[PDB]
Amino acid sequence: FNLISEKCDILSILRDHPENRIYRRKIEELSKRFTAIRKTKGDRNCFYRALGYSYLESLLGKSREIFKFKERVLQTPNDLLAAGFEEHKFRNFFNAFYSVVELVEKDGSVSSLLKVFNDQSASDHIVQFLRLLTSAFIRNRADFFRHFIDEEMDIKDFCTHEVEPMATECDHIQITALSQALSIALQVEYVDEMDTALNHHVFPEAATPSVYLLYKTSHYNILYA
Ligand SMILES: *CC(=O)NCc1ccc(Cl)s1
Repeated sequence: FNLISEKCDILSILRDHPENRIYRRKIEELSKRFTAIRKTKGDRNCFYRALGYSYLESLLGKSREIFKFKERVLQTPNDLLAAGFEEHKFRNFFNAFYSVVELVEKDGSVSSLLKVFNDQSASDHIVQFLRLLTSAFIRNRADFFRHFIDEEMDIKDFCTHEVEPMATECDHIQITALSQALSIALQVEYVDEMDTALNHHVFPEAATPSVYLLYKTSHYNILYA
């Protein structure tokens, strides 16, 4: 369990910020709304790894939602081709993502899914797939991202440098794009060391979340309500 941990009680993360007034206050408040947490390795891939695991976990045993998700995943090679990715270069990553979706369907256990996400090779193939899909989705909708995010940004250069490469960290744009690309509704909780309210953002704005993540000291950890 070196990439995604076993489930722990929410208050177990007090030991990560010992004798810290503001972190202690915010973690106590968080414990009033959430029961449990999984920690992820801080290797620069933890947003993609956390969202991929938490969303597939939320599908286990749900036969309609699995069918619909599989239907969407089968179309994603068209998104990649439209953005100029070549099939022989994305094949290995697509195949690994499709395989873990079939595992959710066929096997249906938390244990089996957690083993795939802690297998360095399978887990990193999954993350690289999610990164290419994020890049395709932004590139195919460049005017949308320029209109609503930043009219001055260079979309192609941003995708080449800050989305595609392993270990590149995320901002709002990558989170919005991957949420939209896979139709995942997610809520991010923010815990920083400023004397401010514990607060959250939902992607997209009006939705009921499938997935809750905690963003703290640059990691995304997985929360359970
Ligand atoms: C999400 C993720 O992998 N974060 C990487 C980190 C950078 C600084 C940290 Cl401390 S963790």
